Amino acid sequence: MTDQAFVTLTTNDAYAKGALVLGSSLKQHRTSRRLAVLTTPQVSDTMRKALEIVFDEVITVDILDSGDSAHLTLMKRPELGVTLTKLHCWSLTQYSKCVFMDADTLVLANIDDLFEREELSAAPDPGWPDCFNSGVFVYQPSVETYNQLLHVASEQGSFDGGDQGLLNTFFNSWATTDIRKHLPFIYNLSSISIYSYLPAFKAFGANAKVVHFLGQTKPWNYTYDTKTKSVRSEMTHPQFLNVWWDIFTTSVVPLLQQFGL
Amino acid sequence: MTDQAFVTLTTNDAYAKGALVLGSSLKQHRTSRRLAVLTTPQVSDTMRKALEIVFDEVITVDILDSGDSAHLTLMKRPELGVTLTKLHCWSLTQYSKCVFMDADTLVLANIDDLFEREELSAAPDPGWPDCFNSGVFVYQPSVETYNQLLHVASEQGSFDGGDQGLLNTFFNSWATTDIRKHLPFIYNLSSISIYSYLPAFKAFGANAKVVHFLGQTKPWNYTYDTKTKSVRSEMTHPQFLNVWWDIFTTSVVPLLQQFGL
Repeated sequence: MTDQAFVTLTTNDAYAKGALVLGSSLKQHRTSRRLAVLTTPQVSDTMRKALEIVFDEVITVDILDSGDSAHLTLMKRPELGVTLTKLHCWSLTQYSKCVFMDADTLVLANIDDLFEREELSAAPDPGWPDCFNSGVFVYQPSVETYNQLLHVASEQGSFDGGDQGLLNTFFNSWATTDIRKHLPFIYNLSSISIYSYLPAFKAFGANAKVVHFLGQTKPWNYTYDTKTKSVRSEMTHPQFLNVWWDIFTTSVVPLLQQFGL
Repeated sequence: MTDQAFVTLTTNDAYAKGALVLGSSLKQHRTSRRLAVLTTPQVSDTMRKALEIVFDEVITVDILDSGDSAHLTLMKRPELGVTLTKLHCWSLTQYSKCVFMDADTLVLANIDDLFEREELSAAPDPGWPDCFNSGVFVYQPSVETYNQLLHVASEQGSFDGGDQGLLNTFFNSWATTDIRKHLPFIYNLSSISIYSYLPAFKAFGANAKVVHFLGQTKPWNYTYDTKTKSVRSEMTHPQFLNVWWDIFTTSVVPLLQQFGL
């Protein structure tokens, strides 16, 4: 399906690493859909060039420019920069349906069956289960919806200062309507939950399809030993970090190196 | 409705305090249903007598006795004692539909509308959102269901060592079926979530109808100043603890005192 795609975002080089790993993981699990990534001018040329190889489409978004539709809203609420940039995922009208995934997520299995879902489908957020986690969600690109979201960001802002607060406010019937719009937790497994409720992780964690690396320390912030093939504890959670690093080590770094020549 | 009731449980005197506060809170918010409480022989006579005043019905359960239906299962899995005692809520066939509530919960508003729900309806558990939290749930008493649950406890036990693991295993279609069986999080608000996702609590916490005191330190473990009417920090969470203590101070203690004469 050329009209459907997975979409991610990177506003700097650190998250670009995440996006490259994410995109590679989707290729690894043979998705039949297109891969697109939103990028900002702050992403270095070498990183953008790597993204052009992994992703089918690289879209540049610069909300800092007066010409951008979200710029005016940005001036009003500057703390929503990342959010407003992410909302541009709805401007990708070349696609009929997409699955947005933050650059700090990792695909562990084919999840093309997510395209059978309707907007707005997302997994429950741990912490406050009646809000969905915005790390992974099925949506339909639309200039109308995009403009509607910008209007809410402008008028109300976000209750949590992030894109998750804004998205939950706009798509507020999620908790009480249509069980099909509740994506199983394994489609966006919070790396945090592998502690808050370990018994449940032990019981159902083996079915994880997507891992969402939350917390201050992102995957790229860890130290990885290529010999033992494991991150340094310097947790029941290393298993996922090691997958991320194996892909980074095996496919992403070799790729970034071919640019030196 | 004399055929419907709220049901709780207390296996000792500490939780009996919780049950008395819970029952009082339900009376405070004028429930039209009956109030029932499961008790064990370990609850002192004075506490049982207090329970007989607050609750419409006090049922004694002693799984330690060979005559109890759950005894055999208890010998097999002794760590499930509390769970097996709680399962006896399904033996209350004098009721057609009930809302079970753990003794460490607190009602903040009338929640009689829960009786419009079907078994098994429960709110999402923070931590692992695809499991429901067993602190509050709508069920239908039935010897058949009770026996079926005992069979699962005997054969598989509980993945989390508690009643929540067992209930989720038996009522396993909850996460993927019928959005109406997902009780809003405000019907069983985890006291923990008032930190894990404070922004969400600030945004929707004001609508809390039931608070579930989780964590090692229960409400009765805190020190309460009757003058300032607030617990001692010795948190955005005190508001709920103070309600609990106000009811305990105002209605429960005065009640327990009338037994000295």
